[PDB]
Amino acid sequence: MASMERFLSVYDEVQAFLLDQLQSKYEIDPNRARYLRIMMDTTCLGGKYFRGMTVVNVAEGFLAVTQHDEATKERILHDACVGGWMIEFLQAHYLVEDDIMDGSVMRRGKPCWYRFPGVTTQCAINDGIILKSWTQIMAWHYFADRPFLKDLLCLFQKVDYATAVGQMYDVTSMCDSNKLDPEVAQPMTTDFAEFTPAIYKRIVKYKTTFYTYLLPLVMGLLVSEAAASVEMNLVERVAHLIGEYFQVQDDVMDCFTPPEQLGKVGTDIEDAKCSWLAVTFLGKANAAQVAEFKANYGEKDPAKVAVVKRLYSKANLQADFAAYEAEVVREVESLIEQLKVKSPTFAESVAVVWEKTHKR
Amino acid sequence: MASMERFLSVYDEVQAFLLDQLQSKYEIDPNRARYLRIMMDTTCLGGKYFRGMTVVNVAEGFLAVTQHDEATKERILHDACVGGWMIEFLQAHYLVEDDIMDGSVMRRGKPCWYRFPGVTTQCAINDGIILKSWTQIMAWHYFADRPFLKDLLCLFQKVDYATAVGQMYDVTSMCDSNKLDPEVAQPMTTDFAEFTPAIYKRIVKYKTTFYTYLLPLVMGLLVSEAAASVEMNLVERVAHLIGEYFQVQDDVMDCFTPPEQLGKVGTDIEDAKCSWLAVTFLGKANAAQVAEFKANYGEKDPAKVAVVKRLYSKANLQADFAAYEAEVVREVESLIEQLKVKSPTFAESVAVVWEKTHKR
Ligand SMILES: Fc1ccc(Cn2cnc3ccccc32)cc1
Ligand SMILES: Fc1ccc(Cn2cnc3ccccc32)cc1
Repeated sequence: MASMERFLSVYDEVQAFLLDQLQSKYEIDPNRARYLRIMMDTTCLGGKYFRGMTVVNVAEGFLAVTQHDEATKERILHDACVGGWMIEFLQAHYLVEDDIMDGSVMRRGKPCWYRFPGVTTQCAINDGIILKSWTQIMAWHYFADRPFLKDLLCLFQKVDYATAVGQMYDVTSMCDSNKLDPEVAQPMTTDFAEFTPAIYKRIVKYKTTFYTYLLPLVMGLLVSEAAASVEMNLVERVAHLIGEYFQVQDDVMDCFTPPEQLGKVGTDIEDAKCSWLAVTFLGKANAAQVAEFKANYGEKDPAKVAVVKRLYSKANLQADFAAYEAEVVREVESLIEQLKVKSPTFAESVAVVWEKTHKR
Repeated sequence: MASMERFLSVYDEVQAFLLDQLQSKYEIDPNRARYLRIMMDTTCLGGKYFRGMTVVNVAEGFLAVTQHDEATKERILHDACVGGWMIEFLQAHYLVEDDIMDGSVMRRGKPCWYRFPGVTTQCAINDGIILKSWTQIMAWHYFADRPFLKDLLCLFQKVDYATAVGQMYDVTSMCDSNKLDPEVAQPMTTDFAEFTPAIYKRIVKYKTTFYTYLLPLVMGLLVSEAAASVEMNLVERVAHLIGEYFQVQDDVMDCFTPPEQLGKVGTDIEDAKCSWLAVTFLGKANAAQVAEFKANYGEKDPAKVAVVKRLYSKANLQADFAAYEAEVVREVESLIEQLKVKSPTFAESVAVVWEKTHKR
């Protein structure tokens, strides 16, 4: 049975389970169940399922080299599909809440969930809470007697925490750290001293890489009972590296991918985000270029934004991007090789993860 | 050592632990650690600690009838303090996010967290997320090798889910259920057909009673290794009953307790909440009174609000309140008696919980 079809079948199964449990154990009525069904569909479906399919793909690789009864294969694949849905649902939680936080307008060519007429922020904040709570319900129900349950829950907790920390690093990245203060309204950085490669690396490591790459690879390992086929420090290193590369790409596209293809209007420049482009631009700018950057960055006025995009184009950031890409390719292929020492299988799953990321 | 002092000592301990772990394992800087320290203090401290102290009080009761080494007593008390902080922190999460959702202005005589100048909704939504994530960090660190860890985590998950469900019941309570629809902006009920005792009971059961009464009593039991001293159906029943009574009180005070004493300006009437007062009023109203209620409820205009408070005063809701109170006293004392069959100790802890609630 093909992995994607399996994964989608399991969505239906889990959806039905969560809603039936709301009726039998939490006194829900049919109309609020319907509202939550539509919310689940609208917030969890319509992407490529990269995260959750990685869990499946990792598990499928181990199945090919590991003796099991057919029923065990099925159990493992099912677990991998559940686990992948846990991660899809965690992402849905973060997309819902971050859209609200960031005043976002669209997502994937449709309005952000909080912007639907019958939702509003009042409901959407809670809908996002429920999204995450469903991840735990999934685990407790489907993995109740599994030997990996402890480890999976503990990992998932850490990933989720690291992610929330990353949001804090991301939305405060345009403020001077020494002036953070709940009591005082926060000014934008005027010096941009904290727009550095190391700082940017921290933002991106936490904001995305733990849930997007680390958690899908290690959850694959856990449902497979295959933690011993890897040196977990290598897995972490490669996860964080590939994920950085994924985010740099995302940053580039925010500025340069036409809205129709992007699925939304990018506003990094207006929001003064510590983006790859801004950090790299500042890494190579002369005095005049820095000064012009500072006079135009983080302003909604479209003329100011155009001045910033000109600076980017004129600074030939493409070249710095190719150089970065080249190093990352180098360092990923290296990490894969170190991973082949304990598991050619797991190494190959990483290689696929890298290909899907490096091309899109 | 006195229980409250112990409980407060443990706050300091846990605070230091969570922040030190952010520095050693999550790459936090000193200024963002400071921001999270102030957030934790401002969102978790300044209430009466009823929830978390109930865990302690339950545990202290078992210690008085149960042989242990002194070091075991201390371990149990510490666990109870941690567990009580888990519940305080869960409440802090819900207060932060519900203030944002509900457009609230003040809480405990101070501005809601999202309204602090250097916070804003962008940060506050995430701060609330972190608040809950800290509950799990507490558990995983302090209860790592505890025999109750599984059960505590599983219970805590259910409580938290039930609570999020309760928020959904509470904020949609003034909409006709058949017209819930993410696609369509939601009108206020014109008939108020769903302002019934059974519906109201559902809202309040989920919105408050699971985290405020159920979770503190059962967490006391769990840290005590004393689940067998109770018939958990009795515990649930008494929890849900006392908690309902707590919420009815809260509803009354929203309308009639002067803002300075309340700690905030009550706006249930303006927000069209399915409150005890509204349900009871409608339970006894004649045709003219219903019609006047419907012409004035759920409107911000202060004259309309005054018309609603007059209707309440003129309908002598005090009398219905005493009758309700009388029944609840009756049914609580009954449940306590059933609890004495397996544990006079646990029964007495319930009796204290009831006294603190019934008097404030
Ligand atoms: F998913 C994650 C994977 C690793 C880390 C970092 N880390 C390393 N050791 C740890 C012990 C306790 C807590 C965090 C820890 C964070 C999140
Ligand atoms: F804290 C709680 C305590 C009891 C219930 C209701 N309930 C009863 N049995 C259950 C099995 C699975 C899930 C929920 C369940 C909800 C929350």
